[PDB]
Amino acid sequence: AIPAFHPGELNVYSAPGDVADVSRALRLTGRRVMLVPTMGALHEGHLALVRAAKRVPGSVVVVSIFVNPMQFPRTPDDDLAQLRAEGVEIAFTPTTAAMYPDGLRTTVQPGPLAAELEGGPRPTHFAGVLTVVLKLLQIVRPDRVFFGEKDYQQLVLIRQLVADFNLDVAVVGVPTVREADGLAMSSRNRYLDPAQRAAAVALSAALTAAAHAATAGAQAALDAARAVLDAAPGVAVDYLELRDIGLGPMPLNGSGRLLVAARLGTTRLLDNIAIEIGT
Amino acid sequence: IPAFHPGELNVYSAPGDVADVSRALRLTGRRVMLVPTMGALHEGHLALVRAAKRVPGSVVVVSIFVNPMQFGAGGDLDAYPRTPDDDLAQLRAEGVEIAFTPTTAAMYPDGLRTTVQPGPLAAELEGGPRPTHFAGVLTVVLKLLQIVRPDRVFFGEKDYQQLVLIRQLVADFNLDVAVVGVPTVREADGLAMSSRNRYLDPAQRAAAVALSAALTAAAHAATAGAQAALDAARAVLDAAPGVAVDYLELRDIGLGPMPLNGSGRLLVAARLGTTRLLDNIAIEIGTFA
Ligand SMILES: COc1ccc2c(CC(=O)O)coc2c1
Ligand SMILES: COc1ccc2c(CC(=O)O)coc2c1
Repeated sequence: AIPAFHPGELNVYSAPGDVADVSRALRLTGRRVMLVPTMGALHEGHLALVRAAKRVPGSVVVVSIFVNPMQFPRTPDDDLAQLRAEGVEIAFTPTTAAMYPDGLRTTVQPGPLAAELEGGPRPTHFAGVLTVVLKLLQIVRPDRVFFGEKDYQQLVLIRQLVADFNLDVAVVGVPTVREADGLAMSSRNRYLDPAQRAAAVALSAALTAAAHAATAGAQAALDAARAVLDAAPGVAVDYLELRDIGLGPMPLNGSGRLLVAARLGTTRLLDNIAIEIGT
Repeated sequence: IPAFHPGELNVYSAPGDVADVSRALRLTGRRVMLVPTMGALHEGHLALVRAAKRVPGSVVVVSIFVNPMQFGAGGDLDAYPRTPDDDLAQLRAEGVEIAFTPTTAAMYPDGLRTTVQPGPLAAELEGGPRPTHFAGVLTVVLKLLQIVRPDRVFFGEKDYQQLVLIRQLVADFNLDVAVVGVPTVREADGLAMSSRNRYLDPAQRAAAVALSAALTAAAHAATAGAQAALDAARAVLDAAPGVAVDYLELRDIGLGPMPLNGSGRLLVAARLGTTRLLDNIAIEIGTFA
């Protein structure tokens, strides 16, 4: 006997079998299930994942909120009021024991991309993320799953998961939401003192400088970015990397993605941007 | 969807094709049964198929795919028996409606990239000296489950450690599938069926009944307790011609980090010349026996 679903309001479920039943049962009524997986502490970035999911005709929106200890802020009532306010019908808020009842056992092993870039400082981060995402996919069985482009390496790895395991979901990447000066929305931004928040602008400045310098080629794009980062105090750059769209080596011409990460005090920030060489 | 002819054997080599047909069928009410195999089909595989057929309103998908990922390098893979001619003839004769026979290229377009990493059970027993073996198995079973999306999937108990790890896969990744273990079909003398029985010469074939004999002996000796079960099994194996034991182990039914209570599984693995043979049996320690 299917758990109660109240159409047009915010239905919260902690039990994975519950949301699974509501989901299956809604699919059959003709709704398309959309999954927005989050760690909670929601900001405008998350509301844009939600918004893109609501505009699918016939959509019902599932937002998961789960702090995944496997890969690594806890505003629980706030988060729900924020989803209520977006017209979201399902929140899935499992516990750690419910997600891992047999503890840590079978896990996803990422390919070699997971040892690069963000995988430098956090070599197990992505195995934990893929493990949890695969689980949510199997619990919710969404037609579409939504991820920010902010975490670009993470999005590419997800697409690799989906491809490699023959998963039957569409992965939608949603452009980064940004503050008025260009800073990419992040849970972390709140830690920045004013000096830091000031210097932080350099990351988005540098990328967009590069995207525009790139009619003059790859080297000019990279040199422009480096100069802008070099103009910022207290910004310790961990990498600045132009890659192909899939994150393999950057081709000679054609589409690319430029990524950067840097520490400002104890806070690590990421940003990335589309790049077209000689275009 | 591509052509589907009911009541006939339909063969698909594209994952998209069987996936499309699977889903159309499931949408019409039928329940999808998956029997994953490596071909060289014998009577134990037919018990799987039969158990699948007795699930009502089912359609049976049998996959045949020699998965290169579960093979340790040098020669085992090339040495694997392949008889797609017999295999397909048996499936027709059983009334199986769908065979899925993928290419390596279709299953691994990017080579090894994302994979399944088994829990700690995968390094024990068969996985000890074959440390990548079960990662290979779990990865293709997950992919098959995702292509086919069946309601139930069927495995033999002969490869007991495999079935347990698969149950682990299914629970740990929250897969929407019921796993059915099917009891081991045996030759008239007790020899467990295996694609690899064909590698035993007449003398080796005769000696081989030692495995199932040791085990059914232990299973009866077990009212006298665990040392008695284990020494009965050992004594039978010791008296057999050219049976070299690699392990004989008594474990909990989940094989895992529990001690044995009164219900266990006794597992044996032994070499007969170059052929490696597995068998195992349910054990109840006495009072439960
Ligand atoms: C859409 O713009 C964004 C920006 C960030 C995020 C995040 C995580 C973060 O806080 O780092 C999830 O979705 C986002 C979407
Ligand atoms: C049901 O009995 C069996 C026995 C063995 C097997 C096998 C493996 C093998 O051929 O070695 C696959 O399915 C079986 C089913």
